[PDB]
Amino acid sequence: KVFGRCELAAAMKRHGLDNYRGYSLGNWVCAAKFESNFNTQATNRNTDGSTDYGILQINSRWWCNDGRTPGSRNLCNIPCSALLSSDITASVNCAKKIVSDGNGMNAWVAWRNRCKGTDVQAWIRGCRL
Repeated sequence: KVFGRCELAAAMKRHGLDNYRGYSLGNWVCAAKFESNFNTQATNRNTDGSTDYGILQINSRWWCNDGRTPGSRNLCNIPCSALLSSDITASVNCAKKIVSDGNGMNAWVAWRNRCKGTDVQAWIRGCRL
């Protein structure tokens, strides 16, 4: 499923997305924009034969079980398949874990690269919020 921008911001706020750990909604929407471009089914495989799933592209090495990842842990305690649904719950609950694992939002390479130190409030633009 592909979320329109405001519907996703919407969904995130609802899951207590904004200012969570001092990260404003804007940061989250931006992260998802450049991680998966709002597609819940997005997947990227990594050389180390690990995989990134969902809207926030969580890694199978440490966060979810996709089986196939050699030296893997399942810190969120869920099948990587869970992260590919239409409801955001699973991705947001996991993200919450990852965000406070000692690197803030730096965990997301795309956020880091494309959202960090930018006017993120733009991502919440014309949003009935």
